[PDB]
Amino acid sequence: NYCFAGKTSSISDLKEVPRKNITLIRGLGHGAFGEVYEGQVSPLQVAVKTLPEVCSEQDELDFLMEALIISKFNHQNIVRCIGVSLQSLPRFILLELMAGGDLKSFLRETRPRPSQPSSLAMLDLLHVARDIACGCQYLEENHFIHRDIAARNCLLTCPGPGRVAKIGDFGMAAMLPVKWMPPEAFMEGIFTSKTDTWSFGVLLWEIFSLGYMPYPSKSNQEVLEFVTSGGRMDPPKNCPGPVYRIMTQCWQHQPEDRPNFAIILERIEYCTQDPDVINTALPIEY
Ligand SMILES: COc1cc(N2CCC(N3CCN(C)CC3)CC2)ccc1Nc1ncc(Cl)c(Nc2ccccc2S(=O)(=O)C(C)C)n1
Repeated sequence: NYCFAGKTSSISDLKEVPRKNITLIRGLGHGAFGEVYEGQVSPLQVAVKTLPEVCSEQDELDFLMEALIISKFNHQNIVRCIGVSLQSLPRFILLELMAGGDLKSFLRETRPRPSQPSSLAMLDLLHVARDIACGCQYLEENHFIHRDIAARNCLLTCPGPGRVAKIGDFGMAAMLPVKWMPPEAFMEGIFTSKTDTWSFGVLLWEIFSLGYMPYPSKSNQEVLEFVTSGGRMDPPKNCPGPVYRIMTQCWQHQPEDRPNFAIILERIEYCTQDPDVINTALPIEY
């Protein structure tokens, strides 16, 4: 059913892994349609999205569709799909296991504290953002629009240095993520790649505040009105001007005025080269 990079594909095109080759190990949390587990294949370590046996037809198709989409990507900042197990119940989608967990947790559990005073530096944050901008770039030059670029949808391979960040859910592509959306998206329902640009800008704020909820204190409707009136979040605490400057460029009201990801990428690179930026200390939370 699904078309990408030119090629058209279908369920026949997914790697069916024999169920007997799949061991579940522990649960990791819950995604859209159910608990995700840590698991194995034969020795291969994976995450296992599962579909609850008692679910709707549309549930069946959303689940299959997530597999097709994520299976056609080939980029190192987009989580890999090992295969599926769709011919035994409950259904499985096997994905690259990201030991560092999701980005919003990582940021929160790694905030520098008086004991972990050097858990992270500004340069770790810029690499996480480089990683994701690189993924979003790959999507843009393939005309794919993600629609939900947010910290909760990103993942890290490992906790320590050497960690690579990747876009790890494609569920979108009052439940609406208003706080990540540009005016023309929540008003006119128009999406283009300039809307992932806006979202990325908000992700950048999440990254540099260390996992805070955007527009702290505002409900969905207040954000919608704030944002359409020209309102914009302040710099996260300690955020360097040049990094904030990328945020406010991503949030330009006119889609045509926002940068594309090649340009965002250049500017994260320049930030990364600037001693004034990366010699900046993160807030040690007490
Ligand atoms: C060891 O591997 C993981 C650990 C965690 N966590 C979650 C937070 C938890 N802390 C414990 C302490 N608490 C105080 C706070 C919570 C630490 C470990 C989260 C994710 C992973 N790995 C992983 N890889 C690929 C996918 Cl594909 C996926 N997907 C996945 C895993 C879990 C839930 C949802 C999805 S998802 O695919 O639907 C998407 C939303 C990322 N998760």
